Amino acid sequence: MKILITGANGQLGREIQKQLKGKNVEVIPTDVQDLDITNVLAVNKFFNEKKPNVVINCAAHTAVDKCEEQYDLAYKINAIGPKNLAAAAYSVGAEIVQISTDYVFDGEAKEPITEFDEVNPQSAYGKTKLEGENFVKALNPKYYIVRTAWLYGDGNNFVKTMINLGKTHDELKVVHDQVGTPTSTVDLARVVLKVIDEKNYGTFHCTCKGICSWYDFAVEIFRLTGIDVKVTPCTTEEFPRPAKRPKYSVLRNYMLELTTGDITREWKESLKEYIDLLQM
Amino acid sequence: HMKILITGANGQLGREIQKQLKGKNVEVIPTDVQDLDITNVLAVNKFFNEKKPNVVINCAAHTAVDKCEEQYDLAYKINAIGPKNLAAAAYSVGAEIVQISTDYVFDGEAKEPITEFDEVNPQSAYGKTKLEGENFVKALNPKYYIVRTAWLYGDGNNFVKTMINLGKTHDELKVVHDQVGTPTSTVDLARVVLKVIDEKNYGTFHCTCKGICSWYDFAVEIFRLTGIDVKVTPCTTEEFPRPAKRPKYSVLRNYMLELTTGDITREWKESLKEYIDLLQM
Amino acid sequence: HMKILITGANGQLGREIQKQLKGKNVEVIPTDVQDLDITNVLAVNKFFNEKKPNVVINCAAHTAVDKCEEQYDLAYKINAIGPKNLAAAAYSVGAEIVQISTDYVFDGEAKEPITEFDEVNPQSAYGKTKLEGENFVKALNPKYYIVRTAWLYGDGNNFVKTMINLGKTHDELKVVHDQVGTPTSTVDLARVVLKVIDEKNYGTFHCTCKGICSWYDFAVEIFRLTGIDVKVTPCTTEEFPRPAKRPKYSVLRNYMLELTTGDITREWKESLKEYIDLLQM
Ligand SMILES: NC(=O)C1=CN([C@@H]2O[C@H](COP(=O)(O)OP(=O)(O)OC[C@H]3O[C@@H](n4cnc5c(N)ncnc54)[C@H](O)[C@@H]3O)[C@@H](O)[C@H]2O)C=CC1
Ligand SMILES: NC(=O)C1=CN([C@@H]2O[C@H](COP(=O)(O)OP(=O)(O)OC[C@H]3O[C@@H](n4cnc5c(N)ncnc54)[C@H](O)[C@@H]3O)[C@@H](O)[C@H]2O)C=CC1
Ligand SMILES: NC(=O)C1=CN([C@@H]2O[C@H](COP(=O)(O)OP(=O)(O)OC[C@H]3O[C@@H](n4cnc5c(N)ncnc54)[C@H](O)[C@@H]3O)[C@@H](O)[C@H]2O)C=CC1
Repeated sequence: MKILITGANGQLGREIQKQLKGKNVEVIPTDVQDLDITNVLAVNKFFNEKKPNVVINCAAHTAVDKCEEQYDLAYKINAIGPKNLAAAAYSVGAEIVQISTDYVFDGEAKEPITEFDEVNPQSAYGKTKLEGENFVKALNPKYYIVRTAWLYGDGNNFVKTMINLGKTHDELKVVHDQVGTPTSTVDLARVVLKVIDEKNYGTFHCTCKGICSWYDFAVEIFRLTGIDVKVTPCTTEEFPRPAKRPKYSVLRNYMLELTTGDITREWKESLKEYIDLLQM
Repeated sequence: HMKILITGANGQLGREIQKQLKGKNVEVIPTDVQDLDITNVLAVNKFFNEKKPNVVINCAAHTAVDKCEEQYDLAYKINAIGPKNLAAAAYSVGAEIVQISTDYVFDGEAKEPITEFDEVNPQSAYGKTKLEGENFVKALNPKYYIVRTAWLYGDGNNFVKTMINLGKTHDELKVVHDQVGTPTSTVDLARVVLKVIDEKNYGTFHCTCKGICSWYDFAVEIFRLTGIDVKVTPCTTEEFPRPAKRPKYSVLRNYMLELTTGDITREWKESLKEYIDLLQM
Repeated sequence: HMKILITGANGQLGREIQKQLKGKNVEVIPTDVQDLDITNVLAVNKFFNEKKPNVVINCAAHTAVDKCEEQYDLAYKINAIGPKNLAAAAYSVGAEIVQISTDYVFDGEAKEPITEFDEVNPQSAYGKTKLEGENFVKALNPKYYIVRTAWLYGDGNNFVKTMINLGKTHDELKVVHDQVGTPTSTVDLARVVLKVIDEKNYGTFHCTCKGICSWYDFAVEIFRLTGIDVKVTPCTTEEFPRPAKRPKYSVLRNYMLELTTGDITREWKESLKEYIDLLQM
C-alpha cells in the first residue's frame, strides 16, 4: 500500500509518518517544494507516475486572520488543492483523506455538533476549507473528510505558545468565552488510519473527548508544566482579531460513535502525554 | 448472470421484489439482519467483496416513525449508516445501488403534488435519518437510484391489515381526514424499481400510486372493498397526538418517471383492489 | 485517438468547438436532436455503449427563456434530464462530461462579480432547470466540468444580429440599461472549454469575457462598430415586461480560471470587434 501525504512536514503529517513507521506501507511524504497541490498539471503528473493507493492531505493555509486578507491564496491552498488531489486520486483509483475544520460552523451552537448539522462558515478560513470538502466529495467517491480543532503536536501551537509566554510573563489573559476541545495529533492520526483501514468512508468529526475554554486549556497546561503564571479569564471583545472565531465549536465524534467507535481520549489525558513528550 | 443483493428482504417490498424476480434470469441473494447487518461496516465490506453483487436493493429500514424519535441513534445507524455502508461497498465492486426512501423528507406544508426537484425539510427523526441516507448513497456511488415512496402496503404489517382487524372488532372508527397522500402497493413500487434498473435510468424518483386521498378515504375504500360494516368518522390530527410530526400533505408527483420512461404505477384504488383480492384468497 | 461527442452541435457553441477542433488530432462526433435525442435514456445509453467517446460536450439546451416558463416539462427534459442521461452514460464508458450552464442560476441581486463559490438561487424556469442539470451531472459522473456562460453570441441567432437588423430598419431603439453582465463570444468560451479538458481541470467554472456593461452599452458598441446610424435610448426593465424574471446584475467573475490555469478570455469589446469583422466579410 502506497500512501501519499501532502503537507507532510506539518503537525499532523509528521504524526502520521510516525504512526506508519514499521507498518507494511510505502509512505511518500511531500510538502510544497516536492508537490505544490495548487498546480493541477503538477499534481496530475505526480499521481499518474507514482500511482498512490491513498492520498492524505494535511496541507492547508491555517493562518486564520491572514486568510481574510489572502482570500485568493486561501482558496488556492484550502479548496483548489483538495480539488486537484481528489480528481488526480480518482484517475488512478486512489482514496482521499481530506483534513478539515470546526470553522465550517458558525459558532452559534449550544451543544456538541455532529456531522449532520448544517455548516455556515463566518470566516475566509472556514469558507475556503468548506469549499475544499465540497470538491473532494464531488470528485472522488472514495473520500474521508475528517474535521478537527484546536490541534497540537509537532509544530507551532497553543501549547508551545502558552509555555513560551508563561515563562516570560507573570500573568496572562486568555479567552474564557470560546469553547471546544484541545486535540492531539496522536488521536487524530489514529482515527485517520483507522477509517482508512476499515474503508469507513464519509465525513467524521475527530476531536478529543470533553469540553473546555482556551482559558481552561491554558490553566491545565501550566498545572502540568508547573509554570507559575496567573491566568485571568477574559472575553473575545477585549482582544479583537480580523477573523470571526466561533463562540462554541465543540464537535461530537458522532460518526465514530455510530460506526466503529470513538477511540479518541479525554483531552487532559492526551495533553498530559504531549507535555511529557515535550519535557524530554 | 446478474447478481442482485436484497437487504431487508423479508419486509413488504423485499418480498415483492423476490416474487417479481422469480423465473427471471438473475441470481437473487435475499438477506435480512440475521444474514447481513447493514450497520456493520466491516461485515458489509466483506460480504460485498466475497459475493460481488451487480446491484444492491436496500429495503431495510427502521420504519417505526414514533419510535425513531426516542431511538435517534438507532434510526441513524439503520436509516443512514446502513445506506452509506451499502453504497461504498457497492462502489468498491462496481455495483449499482437502489435506496428506497420516503415522503417524510418533506415538511408536509406543500399544497400541490411534490416533485423530486422540490426542497426537502424533514421535521421528524425518521425523515431526517432517511434523508441523510439518501445523501450518503449519492455521495458514495455514482450508479445510484433513490426511490421515494409512501403509505406502503404489501406482504407485512400495514394500514390495510390494521383497518381490517380493527373494523372486524369495532362498530365505528375515527380516521384522520386532514392528512393526504396516496396509498401505494409494493407491486407498483417493485415494478418501478426493476424498470429503472433495467434502463439504467439513474437518479431520484418518486414512486407512489396515481391519485390522492386522505387516510379516512383510504379506510372507507378498504371497508367498501371488503364488505366490512363499520362506520368511519373523519377526524383531525390534533384529536389523537403522536411523538412524530406527520405531514399534512405528502402527495408525491412521479415527475421523473413522467419526464423519462413513463409513470407505470396504477391508480391507487386499482392497486388496492388487487391487493384486497389477494388477501381474501 | 481522442473521441469527442458534441451534443447540440449545430448551435452557436457547438459550431465554434467543431471549428476550433478542425485539424487537431481528435475524432469529433457532432450530433443534434435528429442524430441523438439526449432526453431519451435508452437511445443515449446505446449510443455511448456503441461509440465509446472519451468526452461528451453538451451544448444542447432549451434557451428560449420566456418559453421555458410555459414549457416547464420540456425545459426539465432538455435542460436537466438530458445532462443526467449524458453524465451517467458517459460514466458507464469512462468518459468525461462538459456541461454548459448559465448565469441564470443566480438571482440577480448581487452587487459585485459573482464567483463559482457564491450561492445559487434561480428565479426562472430556465435557471431552475439548468441548475438541476448541473446537480445531476456532478452526482452521476466524477469527471465533470460545468462551464457557466452568459450573453452569448456566435454562429446563430443572438443579440448582435438582432440589434443589427433592428438598427437597419429603425431610426431609434430602446435598450435596457438596468441589467448588467458581460457579452461573451463563443470563440472565447470554446477556447476555455477545450483548455480545461486538456488540463483535466475538473470542476465548475464561470466563463464570460472580461469586463462589464449593460445591454444598452452592448447595443451602443455594436452600432459604433458597424457604423449603423440609430439613436439608442437607455430604458428600464419595467418598461418592457417579459414572462421570465431576468437578473439585474449577472456579471460572473471567472474566478476558478484566475485561481488555476488562467483567465484566457478577452475584454468584451475586443471579442465583439473580431465577431463584427467576421460578420462583415
Ligand atoms: N491547526 C489547527 O488548530 C487546526 C488544523 N486543522 C486542519 O488540520 C490539518 C493539519 O493542520 P496542521 O498539521 O496544524 O497544519 P500545519 O500548519 O502544521 O502544516 C500544514 C502544511 O501544509 C503545507 N502547505 C502549504 N501550502 C502547500 C501547497 N501549496 N502544497 C503542499 N503543501 C502545502 C505547509 O507548508 C505545512 O507544512 C490542516 O488540513 C488544517 O486545516 C483544522 C482545524 C484546526
Ligand atoms: N411502510 C411505509 O408506509 C413506508 C416505507 N418506506 C420505505 O420503504 C422501504 C421498504 O419498506 P417495507 O418493505 O415496508 O419495510 P419493512 O419494515 O416491512 O421491512 C424492513 C426490513 O428492514 C429490516 N432491517 C432492520 N434492520 C436491519 C439491518 N440492520 N440489516 C438488514 N435488514 C434490517 C427488517 O428486519 C425488515 O425485514 C423502507 O426503506 C422504508 O423506509 C417509506 C415510507 C413509508
Ligand atoms: N444563449 C445565451 O446567451 C447563453 C447560453 N447558455 C448556455 O450555453 C449553451 C450553448 O448555447 P447556444 O450555443 O447559444 O445554443 P443554441 O440555441 O444556439 O443551440 C442549442 C442546441 O440545442 C439543440 N437541442 C435541443 N434539444 C436537443 C435534444 N433533445 N438533443 C440534442 N440536441 C438538442 C438545438 O437543436 C440546438 O442545436 C447552452 O447550454 C445554454 O444553456 C447559457 C447562458 C446564456
